Amino acid sequence: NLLSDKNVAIIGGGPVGLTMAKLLQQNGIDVSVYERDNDREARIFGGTLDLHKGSGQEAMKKAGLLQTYYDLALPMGVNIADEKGNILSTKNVKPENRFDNPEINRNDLRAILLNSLENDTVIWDRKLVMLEPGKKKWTLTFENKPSETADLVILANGGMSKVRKFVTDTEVEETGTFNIQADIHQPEINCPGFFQLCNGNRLMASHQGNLLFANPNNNGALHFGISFKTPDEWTQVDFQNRNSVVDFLLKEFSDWDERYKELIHTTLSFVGLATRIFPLEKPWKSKRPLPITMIGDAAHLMPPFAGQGVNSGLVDALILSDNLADGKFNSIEEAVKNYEQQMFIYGKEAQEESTQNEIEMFKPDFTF
Ligand SMILES: Cc1cc2nc3c(=O)[nH]c(=O)nc-3n(C[C@H](O)[C@H](O)[C@H](O)COP(=O)(O)OP(=O)(O)OC[C@H]3O[C@@H](n4cnc5c(N)ncnc54)[C@H](O)[C@@H]3O)c2cc1C
Ligand SMILES: CN(C)c1ccc(O)c2c1C[C@H]1C[C@H]3[C@H](N(C)C)C(O)=C(C(N)=O)C(=O)[C@@]3(O)C(O)=C1C2=O
Ligand SMILES: CN(C)c1ccc(O)c2c1C[C@H]1C[C@H]3[C@H](N(C)C)C(O)=C(C(N)=O)C(=O)[C@@]3(O)C(O)=C1C2=O
Repeated sequence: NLLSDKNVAIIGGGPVGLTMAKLLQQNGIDVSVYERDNDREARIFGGTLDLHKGSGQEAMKKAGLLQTYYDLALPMGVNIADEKGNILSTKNVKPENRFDNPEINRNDLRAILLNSLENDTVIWDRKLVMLEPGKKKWTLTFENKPSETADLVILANGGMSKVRKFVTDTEVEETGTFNIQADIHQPEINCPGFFQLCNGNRLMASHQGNLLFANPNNNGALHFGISFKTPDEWTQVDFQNRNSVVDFLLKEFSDWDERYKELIHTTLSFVGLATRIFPLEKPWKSKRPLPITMIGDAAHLMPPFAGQGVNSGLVDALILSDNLADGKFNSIEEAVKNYEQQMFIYGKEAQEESTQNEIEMFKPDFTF
């Protein structure tokens, strides 16, 4: 055990950081997770996640959590519709595929992971602001909270991580598309037409450079996403002002059936976010003052257009913890290096599929 008298600090308790903690902890490795969120009941904004066979489900299997993911997750059909609300295609989940990639709510998934860990593995209300290599141990600075030390830092703190410099100088880039996401509670009441259009399935529609995506049943809330090429004029919409978002969306969707509009009218608040990528373009720094690495979105943030986001992040966790558990390597540095080499290959494959899908979707005639 390379980590025998040592401790690991995982930065970020997202699905990836928590899975990592779990895989380490079951091999007797001393690990803490430092998480920005105030407490375990903070709501996680966003849609559902789905775990794939051969990747995310493998990580959950190794964690002893796969059945638990199954119990909480929900297989979903997919309806493809036009802007007029015609159903162009309906694909239901066949009994035999119910386990392929059922949708799970992000708080549900967090709860499964947190529960699997020993008490006080996760330290809440810990926003890592700075890292500093000492002689043997990293010193870790948390906003308005005591400092901590660790022999190995694993950054799992998401695609906007600000603390990556000791691993790489690569920066996040905007890919050119933009996403507006929102929730509607009691959608059966609040967007009845649209809710009926989804009819228990996820829904996707495409028209004139505007893509709309919806999951009508994220623990009872409807989550939708509207994606388009970032307008040249952008910024000119303020996401704190629902009126300017509504104005923009109604103009973009003026062509769409009234049920889609009702969706935009009824939404209380929208989150706007530019699609981004942390490109696995150049190798990471091969000289590092102490052992440090990155997994999940911190390592390979990619556009959310291929479902590869969480799954490749779960694989990282699986590959890194395997490496770190086995006296298969001479040093933590070697265990990390070997993990990073593998991740560059499947990571880069996932990024290319995300990028390619993103391009393919936003061309003049896209048809799902
Ligand atoms: C709009 C959108 C839709 C998406 N849809 C999908 C999808 O359908 N399927 C899919 O696979 N992927 C999707 N993705 C990506 C997916 O959500 C992430 O890949 C997934 O959550 C795994 O990421 P992670 O654990 O590596 O990082 P995150 O989920 O981002 O978690 C990072 C964690 O670190 C914490 N943190 C951040 N800063 C600090 C700090 N300084 N100190 C301590 N903690 C910190 C955060 O609070 C968070 O808990 C989507 C992304 C976006 C933006
Ligand atoms: C073959 N066996 C009778 C059946 C029949 C119908 C089923 O729907 C299922 C099984 C086996 C079990 C294996 C169990 C196992 N475990 C007891 C939790 C298990 O770990 C697996 C697995 N793939 O490792 C499952 O798929 C599993 O979670 C599962 O989803 C099953 C399952 O869905
Ligand atoms: C159609 N498109 C190419 C694909 C292909 C494979 C996929 O696995 C997926 C998509 C679309 C994207 C839509 C994105 C959307 N957005 C870009 C984040 C989105 O808002 C939703 C949603 N339900 O609200 C998704 O389903 C979504 O997260 C998702 O899970 C997708 C997804 O899983």
